[PDB]
Amino acid sequence: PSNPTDLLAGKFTDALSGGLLSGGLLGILENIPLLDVIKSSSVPLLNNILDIKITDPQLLELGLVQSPDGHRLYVTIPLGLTLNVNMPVVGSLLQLAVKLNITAEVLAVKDNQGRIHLVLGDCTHSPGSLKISLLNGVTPVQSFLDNLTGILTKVLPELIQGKVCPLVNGILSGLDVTLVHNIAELLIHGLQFVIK
Ligand code: NA
Ligand code: NA
Ligand code: NA
Ligand code: NA
Ligand code: NA
Ligand code: NA
Ligand code: NA
Ligand code: NA
Ligand code: NA
Ligand code: NA
Ligand code: NA
Repeated sequence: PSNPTDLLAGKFTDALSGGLLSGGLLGILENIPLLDVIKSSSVPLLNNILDIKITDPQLLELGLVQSPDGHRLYVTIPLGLTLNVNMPVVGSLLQLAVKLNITAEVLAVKDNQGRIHLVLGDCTHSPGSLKISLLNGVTPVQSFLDNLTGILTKVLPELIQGKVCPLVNGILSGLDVTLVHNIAELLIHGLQFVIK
């Protein structure tokens, strides 16, 4: 397998992605109170929205890049989900496919007792990775309900990142101490291991 550090990236992305699902990521996404965050010239639109249900939450394969000085990792956490908008004037259940990436920077740091840990630094959604598309068959939608997509663009990334970033932090603190130690030693000495 040499060089065995080649495997660390995959192990890290496995443990993190596993941690996310073990920690209830999908249900957490499903239970965001989107229509209430949005409620509490839009009053018409908003008044014609019976409810919103979030279904088919998805975690995609994680991306990982190591910084050029070797001290930091950047994890790309790609998410998908479907918004089910009950809006009767529309004639049908309105479905929106959502995509969003969260970027989490991972750092190594030693504690007051000398123990080394992986910790979350910056954590925030990736500019321009939010995608909201109305599911209408093989024919795309143009200029229908742009206001709804606009409000969603304003609220949805922030809700999602406010749920996902704390979850990532907790997972980091609970990782396998052996994996933590090996990766953190690499990071703290600025040593490259993630293959681009
Ligand atoms: Na090896
Ligand atoms: Na690796
Ligand atoms: Na390597
Ligand atoms: Na894998
Ligand atoms: Na749901
Ligand atoms: Na599902
Ligand atoms: Na750098
Ligand atoms: Na309606
Ligand atoms: Na639809
Ligand atoms: Na951001
Ligand atoms: Na995207």
